[PDB]
Amino acid sequence: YQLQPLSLDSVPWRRQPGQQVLWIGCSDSGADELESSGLPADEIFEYRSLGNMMVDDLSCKATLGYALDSLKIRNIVICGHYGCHIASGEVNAGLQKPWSSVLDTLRSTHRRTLDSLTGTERDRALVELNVLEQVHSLRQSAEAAEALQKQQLNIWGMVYDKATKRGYQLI
Amino acid sequence: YQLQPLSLDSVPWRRQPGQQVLWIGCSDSGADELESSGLPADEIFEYRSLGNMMVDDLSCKATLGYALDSLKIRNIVICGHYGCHIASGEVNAGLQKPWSSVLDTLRSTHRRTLDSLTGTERDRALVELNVLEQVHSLRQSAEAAEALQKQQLNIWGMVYDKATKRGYQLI
Ligand SMILES: [Zn+2]
Ligand SMILES: [Zn+2]
Repeated sequence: YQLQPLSLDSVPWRRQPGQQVLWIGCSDSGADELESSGLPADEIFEYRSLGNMMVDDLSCKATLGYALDSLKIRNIVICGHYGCHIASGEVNAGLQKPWSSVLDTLRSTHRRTLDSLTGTERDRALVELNVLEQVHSLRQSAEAAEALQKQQLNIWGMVYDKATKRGYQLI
Repeated sequence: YQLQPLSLDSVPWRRQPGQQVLWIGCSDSGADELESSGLPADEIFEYRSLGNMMVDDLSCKATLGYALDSLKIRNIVICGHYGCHIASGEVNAGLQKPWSSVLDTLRSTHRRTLDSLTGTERDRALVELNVLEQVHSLRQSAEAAEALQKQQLNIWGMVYDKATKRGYQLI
């Protein structure tokens, strides 16, 4: 994967005005992430959750179902963010399963990548890896797979950097 | 309840700066709700969901649990918003249970109030009633009840009006 700086005026989830985009972000983003979306506020249908994850739960399934079935959304963005306290470090006791299992699996699957980095750079890699795995996982969902095979859905990953005040697409 | 306009001189969930507040808002708010919060971005721990509801699922439990245990959060705000498509009289076929059940129960429980109101007034009322019921229900969650009994948690209700760029507290 590579990180491509977004140009606000040419984001792949806004090829035309006036549509809604399902924006999946993290509860501790704590800054101006939507100012890097390339979308006006009225085009954003926002689901903001622990770790910008979609897990096997009623909320994640109903939100996706409402977006595709009621709003006819054709674009989903999973936005992670540098400095995340949830997709960080090696443990957090107050984070329940399956969120904690997703991060355990990231850390074990990508151990050699993570072990090659230190401290803040490692946490930045874990943010990026979480976005990539959430995008891949969401495409394998039955509801997304059907819409993808009909060419009625795209799922995009990006990471927001509150220090550079920019978003970066995962390509 | 009554509605009281918010003042930055007396923000019930920001009696001091530098703490995190769990802000529960709706996925279709579609505007500048957080600019009416009385909070800087870095004090907002945001959970944005269908209808600004907490239903009894893993996502509720885990988000509330992480907020109270890991972040030591002492204030929760449930923010509704006028013009909501979910907390409205429009029953959309693609909204799943239990969200659709919560709204069904609201309509039948409050039908005396609601049967007398015309459309746009009935919808504003349903937004307010949904906030009030979500605040009362979240106080009965086991982790919130434990913190309330220690005087270590307050749950507040607000409604945001994007037309006037103002919040109203439910008192
Ligand atoms: Zn985060
Ligand atoms: Zn809404």
